[PDB]
Amino acid sequence: PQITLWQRPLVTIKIGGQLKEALLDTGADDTVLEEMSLPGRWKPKMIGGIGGFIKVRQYDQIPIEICGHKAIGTVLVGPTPTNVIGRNLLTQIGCTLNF
Amino acid sequence: PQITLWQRPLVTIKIGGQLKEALLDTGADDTVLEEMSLPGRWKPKMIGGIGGFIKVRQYDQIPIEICGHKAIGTVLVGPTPTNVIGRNLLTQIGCTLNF
Ligand SMILES: COC(=O)N[C@H](C(=O)NN(CCC[C@@]1(O)Cc2ccc(cc2)C/C=C\CNC(=O)[C@H](C(C)C)NC1=O)Cc1ccc(-c2cccnc2)cc1)C(C)(C)C
Ligand SMILES: [Cl-]
Ligand SMILES: [Cl-]
Ligand SMILES: [Cl-]
Repeated sequence: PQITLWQRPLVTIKIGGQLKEALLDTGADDTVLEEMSLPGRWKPKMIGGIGGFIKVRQYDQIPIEICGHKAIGTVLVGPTPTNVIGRNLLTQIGCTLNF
Repeated sequence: PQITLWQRPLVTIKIGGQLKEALLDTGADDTVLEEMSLPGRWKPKMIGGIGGFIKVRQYDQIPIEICGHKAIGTVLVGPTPTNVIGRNLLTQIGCTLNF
């Protein structure tokens, strides 16, 4: 698709058997989701943005579907104010910026 | 151009006759730059990121070139971790997301 930026670019994702809404975020290195369960090993991480840092759990090799596009990658889970899809997964679905 | 997302989408901007580096950030409603001088009066704004809220100075109707593309719009100035170009200006330069 071509996604306009007049509005926030929100999409449906499927992850861990759940459907969630998330923001396609070219400014984000990492994908970060609100608290949820994921299977397998994790390790703690601090990530920073406007306003400072939060602590998250880092899960690797997590399958995700974004707009019907399957990918696998690292998902961070913690007290983010909003669900963001970062570059680590945007690359995998072939997402580009164009102007 | 078409910008892939394997690296941070950093571009050169020009504002107040000076070149700076900034991040093209579809997850950002607004454009926020690190401390700098701009002309005219400013208004208060509080913006929220992953780590919480910061106070910024809002300047309106500021000329800014982004990758050589001319825009004129609202620029926020404050203690951001990096210069970010948000949707308010990404729409002026005709940016979309595509996959
Ligand atoms: C609607 O408000 C906003 O548009 N906020 C924006 C914003 O923070 N949006 N975020 C999107 C993520 C912004 C950013 O790309 C901005 C950003 C910050 C630092 C850096 C790059 C880009 C570089 C430093 C380290 C790397 N950090 C990151 O890559 C992080 C991580 C999320 C991966 N990236 C970012 O945090 C998502 C976000 C959206 C809403 C909100 C909080 C939010 C809304 C209402 N109330 C509280 C918080 C976060 C502003 C930049 C204008 C503050
Ligand atoms: Cl990854
Ligand atoms: Cl590619
Ligand atoms: Cl504007």
